Amino acid sequence: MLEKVVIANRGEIALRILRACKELGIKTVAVHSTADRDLKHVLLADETICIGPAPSAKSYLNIPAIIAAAEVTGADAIHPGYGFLSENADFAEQVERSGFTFIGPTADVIRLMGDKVSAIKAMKKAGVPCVPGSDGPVSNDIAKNKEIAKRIGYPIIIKASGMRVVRSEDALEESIAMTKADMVYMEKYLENPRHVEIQVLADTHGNAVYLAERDCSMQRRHQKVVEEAPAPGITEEVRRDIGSRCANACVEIGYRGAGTFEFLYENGEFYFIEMNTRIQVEHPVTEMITGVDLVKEQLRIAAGLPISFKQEDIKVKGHAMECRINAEDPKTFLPSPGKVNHLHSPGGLGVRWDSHVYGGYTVPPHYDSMIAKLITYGDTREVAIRRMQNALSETIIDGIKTNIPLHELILEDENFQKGGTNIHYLEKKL
Amino acid sequence: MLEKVVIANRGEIALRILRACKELGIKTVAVHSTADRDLKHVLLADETICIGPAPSAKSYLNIPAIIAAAEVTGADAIHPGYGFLSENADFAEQVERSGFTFIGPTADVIRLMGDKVSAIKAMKKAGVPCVPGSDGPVSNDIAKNKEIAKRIGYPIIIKASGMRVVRSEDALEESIAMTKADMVYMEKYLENPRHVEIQVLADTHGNAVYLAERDCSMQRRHQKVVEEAPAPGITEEVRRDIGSRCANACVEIGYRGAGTFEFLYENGEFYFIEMNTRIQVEHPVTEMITGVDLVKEQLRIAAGLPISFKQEDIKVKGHAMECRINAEDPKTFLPSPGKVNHLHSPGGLGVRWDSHVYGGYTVPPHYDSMIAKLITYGDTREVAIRRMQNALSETIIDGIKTNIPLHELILEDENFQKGGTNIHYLEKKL
Ligand SMILES: Nc1ncnc2c1ncn2[C@@H]1O[C@H](COP(=O)(O)OP(=O)(O)O)[C@@H](O)[C@H]1O
Ligand SMILES: Nc1ncnc2c1ncn2[C@@H]1O[C@H](COP(=O)(O)OP(=O)(O)O)[C@@H](O)[C@H]1O
Repeated sequence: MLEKVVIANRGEIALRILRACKELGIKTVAVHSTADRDLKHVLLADETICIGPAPSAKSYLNIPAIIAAAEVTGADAIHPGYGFLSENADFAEQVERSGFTFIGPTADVIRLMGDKVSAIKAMKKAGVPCVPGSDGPVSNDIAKNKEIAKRIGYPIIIKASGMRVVRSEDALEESIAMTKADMVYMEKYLENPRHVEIQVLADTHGNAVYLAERDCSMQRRHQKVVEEAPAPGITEEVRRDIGSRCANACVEIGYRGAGTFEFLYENGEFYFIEMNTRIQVEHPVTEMITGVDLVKEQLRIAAGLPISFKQEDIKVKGHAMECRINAEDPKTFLPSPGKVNHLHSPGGLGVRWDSHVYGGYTVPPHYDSMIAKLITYGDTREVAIRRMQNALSETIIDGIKTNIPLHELILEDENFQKGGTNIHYLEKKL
Repeated sequence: MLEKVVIANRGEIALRILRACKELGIKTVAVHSTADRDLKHVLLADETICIGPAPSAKSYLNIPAIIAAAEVTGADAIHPGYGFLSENADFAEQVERSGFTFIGPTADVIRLMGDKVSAIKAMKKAGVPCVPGSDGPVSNDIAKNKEIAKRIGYPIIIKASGMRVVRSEDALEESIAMTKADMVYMEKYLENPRHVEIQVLADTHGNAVYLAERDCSMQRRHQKVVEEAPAPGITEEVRRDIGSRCANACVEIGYRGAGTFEFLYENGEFYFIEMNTRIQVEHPVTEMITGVDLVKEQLRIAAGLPISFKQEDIKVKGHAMECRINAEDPKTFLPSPGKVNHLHSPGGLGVRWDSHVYGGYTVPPHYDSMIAKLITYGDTREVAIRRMQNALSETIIDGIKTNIPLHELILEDENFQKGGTNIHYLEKKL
């Protein structure tokens, strides 16, 4: 089975993966750039290998260096985390071709869902509901493109298969032509949707389960800020419908490992936009409400084992929230690298802290600005929110700026308190 | 209802109580000694009052100063935490007589269960199983005392109603006489029992529930070191039997609030030794396996509300462990006050940290040596243990000594791994 795993990532998710490995008795190899020698998980790892200089291009995106690390350590598998190479099919392909297990789906499936048009085709075949659209690429025969847009209904949106709006017909031709500058398709533009996403696991034993959903509508510049689970307004009946369509889609496409079907959710209907073929940042809210350890399931599935429970075993209990704590100015969102002189992290009942940051740690400039994920749980959404407010008020990060004040403004917002705000709400508020 | 609570305690439990209050929207008054100005919960409290100098006698045990604090702030209630005045019936009596709600049972009931002989009588009446004993005080008519010991069966143990062994008859008279030097009783001496204790809540609406049990057998000098829940070997049938006898005992005696029935557990049988009429240090392991917030229930019950669930609503899930992290030498157990230069606390899935300690905090000499409670949860006892081992390995407390190495030796012990070690096991190992 799996005895040694290369953690092909950094920061909090690398620590998250190390903790799972260690619980399973799996040896760890931390590959790291020169700037990340002092990462917590590196310092805890059984073996360490420096795979390149600070810039991502020359380290965490360095495919031959990472594979070479697995080779020299005699590792069995490589966990890509999220970001970086986790949805890079060329990397997955090279990892498997080199004799190692990729902790993720097969390369073919990454490619399939990595292309918007082919992704949508597969979902459509599987019976997962999709945004009404061209169902395939557009030409630039304009008469035909105008017919289709008319069918779909304005406003429509032109989109790269690998993003421009049209609110009227006279704008369509040039709207399309210029968007190409690579293939393009068009679909309905949904103006006030929420972001609701279903977590799944599928194994090599023909099993696939769904683990409720998360609402990730609080976003800025298409970057998630606060996530929660379950999604408000969603009943168990709706959950079982959309959920079950997602699990069967996993089977049809031969999915393997953890993944997420992301939807735009509007007036009661789900509309597919993306499958993330990897673990996601916000996975912990789902863990809190289901009792599943998603990274541990990733490792088991990669080793050949079955998912460790059945669909009927999972029952949503309570509610959970996650605030992404970033080292950035809370107003300008300019990054704020530098030394954390003191960290005081919060705790108590229903509080979870996922972070690689520690007193004396220096947040570098080279990567993203995430320093911690603060996650709370309660019997009710209301309790999870109050618990989050209190945990944030206790949290002290000294020496750099953080977006904690932004989280505090979100949590006390009367519309957020009610729940169900849409994906444009945060940008408007600001 | 309750709008303002005086937290008549310090350290971690004072922080625990503040967090519950704040979740409920209840205003807080932190009473503190001169040495505790810099306690985390003091720094978070809505109001602060210095009730005296460093020594316990002149601060946290100062009844008129604490009551005076409730008076000047117009507080509604006083939460005694554990230790200090929490089982002092004169304090409870004075608090109620002064117009404030005591968050705890009535004074009469504290007195009842504060005396070993009357406690045992009440349990016996309620049908809670007790150690075979004299059922009342001994005289020093020696012929009669010898008859009773013979009935009970040696070895027996002579005990103060407010502790000497006898293994044979010829030692009994002088064993008794000298133990008085205050009333005395005698009961069976159990040589290899475990410490297993049942958590209850009882409200002012005639309800009483049991929340499974905890095993606290890992002890040194009668001080608990590691606690877990549920207790290994205990089936749901046994749990419901002993549990239900405990809840009905609450009703018979008119119990109010949180409490614990402690038993010595041997060859399948429970034997009552003490009711703690207060919240206990180790309450969080029960929270992790039941989903109940015990301090929040204490506050609700004190305000007049019903317990917020029914017995049929509680179902034990998973397993939880707690290590009491103390500032002391791990070998000599000599206290280790002084400045914590850096704290790095652990986290991730299934890890809970209850501590008032922070980087730059100075642990004082005047009180106990507890600085944190590290609590883990898992689907199985095995997962909880491994999670605890990993969390301890991540924990860094710099500038003072701690008993973390003791916890690490306990957790890796093959007998502990199996489970069910008795109350003498740790002292022997050392
Ligand atoms: N049909 C649609 N209606 C409205 N907005 C859309 C639609 N399709 C995509 N979008 C916008 O584009 C975003 C996706 O952009 P993209 O860069 O592909 O991110 P991701 O990789 O998360 O899909 C969505 O969050 C949404 O705001
Ligand atoms: N019948 C008994 N057999 C063996 N040990 C006993 C018995 N009764 C009491 N003890 C010992 O005395 C301890 C209780 O001492 P005490 O100072 O009263 O602490 P507590 O307040 O927790 O009861 C028990 O943990 C146990 O070790």
